[PDB]
Amino acid sequence: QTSAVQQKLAALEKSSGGRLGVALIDTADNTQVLYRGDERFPMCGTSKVMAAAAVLKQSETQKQLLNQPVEIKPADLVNYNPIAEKHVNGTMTLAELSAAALQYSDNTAMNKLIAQLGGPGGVTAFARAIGDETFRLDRTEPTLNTAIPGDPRDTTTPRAMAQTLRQLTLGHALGETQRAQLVTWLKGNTTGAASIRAGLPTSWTAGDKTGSGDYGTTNDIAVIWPQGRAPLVLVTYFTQPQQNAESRRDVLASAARIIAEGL
Repeated sequence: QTSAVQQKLAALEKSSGGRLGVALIDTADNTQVLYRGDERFPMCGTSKVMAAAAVLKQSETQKQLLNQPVEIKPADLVNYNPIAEKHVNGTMTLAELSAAALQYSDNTAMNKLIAQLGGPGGVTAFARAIGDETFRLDRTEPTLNTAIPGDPRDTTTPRAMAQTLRQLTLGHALGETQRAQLVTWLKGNTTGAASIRAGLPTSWTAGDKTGSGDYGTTNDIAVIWPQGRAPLVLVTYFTQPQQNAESRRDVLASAARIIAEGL
């Protein structure tokens, strides 16, 4: 019950010293490749996809929701807010907040998405509404990135996130216009060239959302359009034993390369 690809991922994990979780869904045949697919991992920034998607869902019954002005106050600034800091004492729309959270990993923007949903539980509720019984958001930014081993808060499994990402970006979890907007945002991500995409052939295209947290937690979730093939959905989660561990985007790139070579 261990494939050549799973063995390679195990070897990669062993050399890395951490814990690796992978889930691939190949839409050419719906087959899946999992490595620690049912183990929980801290989502970190990858959770921003669920929050933005939940707001997109709300916009389906409110054509003007995404244009609503949201006030940004000095007190709203958290640890990393490259976009929101420019708008302090001004306003940003939910579309701007979604774009900032997804493409720049802006934490103040993520907090506004969470607040629009009524708190972290509002994000979890949306996940449940779309068939994801695993995902859980328990805290806001930046504490949702503590990534403590064994802590179930703000975690999901690779299998669950891959299934959900497929439903959101390729399936019908969102309306057609909303699905297109989410894909456009992911494709425009600025922080993913060293992660999953680094392990793919240059000719391929993709959209992704990275995650970075304590315990050297290094994550990436992507929707990929390989050259001449139906799209793939790939989740790569990685976490380490020490709180101050360094990021390892190279491990995610390696996992993606193994997955690509195994197709």
